[PDB]
Amino acid sequence: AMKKLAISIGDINSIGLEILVRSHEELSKICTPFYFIHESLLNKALKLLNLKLFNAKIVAFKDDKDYEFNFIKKENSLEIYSFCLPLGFKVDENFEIQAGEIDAKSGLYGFLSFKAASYFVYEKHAHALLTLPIHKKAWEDAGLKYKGHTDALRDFFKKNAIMMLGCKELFVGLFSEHIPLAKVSKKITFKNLSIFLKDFYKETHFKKMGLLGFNPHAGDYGVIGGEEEKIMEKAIAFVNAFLHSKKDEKFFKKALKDENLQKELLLNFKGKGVYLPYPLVADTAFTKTGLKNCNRLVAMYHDLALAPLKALYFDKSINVSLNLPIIRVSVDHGTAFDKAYKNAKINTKSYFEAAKFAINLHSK
Amino acid sequence: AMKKLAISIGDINSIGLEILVRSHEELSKICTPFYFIHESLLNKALKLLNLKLFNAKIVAFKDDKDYEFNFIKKENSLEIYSFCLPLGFKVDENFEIQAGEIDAKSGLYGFLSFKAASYFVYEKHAHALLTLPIHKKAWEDAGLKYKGHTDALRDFFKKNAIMMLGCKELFVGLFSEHIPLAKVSKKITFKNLSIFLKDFYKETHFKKMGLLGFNPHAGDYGVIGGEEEKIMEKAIAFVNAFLHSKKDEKFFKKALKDENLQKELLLNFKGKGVYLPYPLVADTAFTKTGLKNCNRLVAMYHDLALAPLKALYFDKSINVSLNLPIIRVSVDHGTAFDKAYKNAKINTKSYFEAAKFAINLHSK
Ligand code: NI
Ligand code: NI
Repeated sequence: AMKKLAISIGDINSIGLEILVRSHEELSKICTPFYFIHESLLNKALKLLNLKLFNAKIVAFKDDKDYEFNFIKKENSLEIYSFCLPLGFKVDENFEIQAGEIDAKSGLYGFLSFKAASYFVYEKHAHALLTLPIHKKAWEDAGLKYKGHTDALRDFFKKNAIMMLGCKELFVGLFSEHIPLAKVSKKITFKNLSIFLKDFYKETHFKKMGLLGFNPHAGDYGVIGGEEEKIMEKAIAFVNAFLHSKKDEKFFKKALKDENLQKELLLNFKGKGVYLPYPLVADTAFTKTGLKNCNRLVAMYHDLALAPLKALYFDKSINVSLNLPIIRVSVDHGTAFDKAYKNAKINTKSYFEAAKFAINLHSK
Repeated sequence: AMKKLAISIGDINSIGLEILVRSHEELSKICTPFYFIHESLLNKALKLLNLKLFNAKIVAFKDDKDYEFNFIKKENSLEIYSFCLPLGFKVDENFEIQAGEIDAKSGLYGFLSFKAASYFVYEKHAHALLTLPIHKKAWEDAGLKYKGHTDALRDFFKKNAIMMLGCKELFVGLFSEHIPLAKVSKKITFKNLSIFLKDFYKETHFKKMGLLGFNPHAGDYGVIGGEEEKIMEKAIAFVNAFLHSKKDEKFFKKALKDENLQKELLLNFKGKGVYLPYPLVADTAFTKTGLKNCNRLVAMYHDLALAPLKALYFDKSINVSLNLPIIRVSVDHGTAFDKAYKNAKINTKSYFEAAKFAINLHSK
């Protein structure tokens, strides 16, 4: 029944640790969590929060040339493990907590917690990775070249993750993420969109998915631009027909370049496909009746997803990195970074959602 | 105590009539509706709907050189009036209703109903205008040159309407509407945005408004584009200052062209203005707490407004045309156009809200 969940602690100067601790008792009832944190630091946060922690497994990570994972000892109802791995940085746990502040020390430490946990999951010691949020500016101050988890995951695993946001009532894949909105149009090409729609299906197996119009009213039958939507349509038909045919990546790469071959594929395609054939109008897409028609969406750009999504599911909304060799989930900071260790009230709903999501998937 | 409310019937072949008729008893309790429809066509609708209509005021309208507004007879508890005016086309009520169909004759009729109702309001015979939806394609087939209400209202009154969607919980002004999204960026200029925000304020008097970022995360301090946001800031700072100064239109046109004049205004009228100084992040803007912070917003593009607002306020959300010599409101098509006169369930909640909003306004 119990799957091992690897949890990287994020920036210790934020509300990450509080979430972790307050949630521990309920979380241990649904999976076995391993927390990537050394005891000395764990205790600094505990004392500062004035909370206690029972029956938890923590993993002290260290830089070594080889992989090695061992149970070491029990202590204060605490189970301590070590994981040695090639990190490329010397772990330094001896610094103080500085509530809500940007700091090179805790920056590097959290980057390392995450790197250690990611490879822990990659080596199959746990079933999935959950990352608590980090502050990119402390990474920057630590002299790291990465811009966030995704960038680091691309470097570790050489794959470009697909982001999917939301929860059971509504998930949305993002064709593009943190790029300026004036750049998104030229990125919507037949080649790129086809690869994305193929990978997104393979990664999720959703049975009925819909693309959101890029233009108002999905272009309104060509009167409000509509050029992007023609491309979307062409990509849907071709992906639909290709998934139905059960042919391989080699055929795909070849057919992406040959219209006559795409055409042959479309003429032989005798199914309803997995993607709706025509882009959705955003006006209708996030209403109750819209959501009942389709609740697995693909958005060409960041805000089309975020605005409606956070208006409905502020609490339970998770971030899911698809297309990597590990299952990785996350949550959004949500509050102000700087406003932490102050008994400010906290929402642990999304932490639980993200966990249950990962637990529910099949082994990679 | 009641104000007079002109109501144009939209496309008689759609659900407009039924809304009008199902709503009349309850509406007459808050205002005095004047419906713009000839008797013989009203009856064809009543019959086809199989409903009756009690103590309702209807205004037949006619092409003519002069503006004249007359009472004529009472009938089936049905006060019939005359309104003659320079319409441009010969009115023609002699046509049969075609349930849910595009037709030149109900299209042309519906345009004429609206033109009459609009001038009725301008010539002060009523307080406000409420337009029931039309179908742009029936307008096209009738040979009209206009693409919609706003298009025509610009021609009637030589003013560019500013559009505002929502309800008392949330209003969004639209800096652009049905233009291709790839084209929105170039349209965000200091000149155009300042005029917009000046007119938006003058028209609404809202004491606290926010602009929503164009780029994800409001450009994240210049890391995700940010160019558009610099321009927002520059406009916000200038308009705010102009509005405190109490200076006039002539000055404003002069100060738009001259950086030093702008600096002088900014030095003299520093201070919190009616616009928040920084664009808002769309992630946070539509949540409980966000809305509690600010609930009067301005969006740079159509879908940023439509998608979260229809997720929250599907039933109650209205359309308001600001910046015209008359008050004019409207609602969006509930159902598909196709499904009129079927006995499908019909939502009247926004019709009421729209009327409620107009009454609750001062005269013009
Ligand atoms: Ni984001
Ligand atoms: Ni629209």
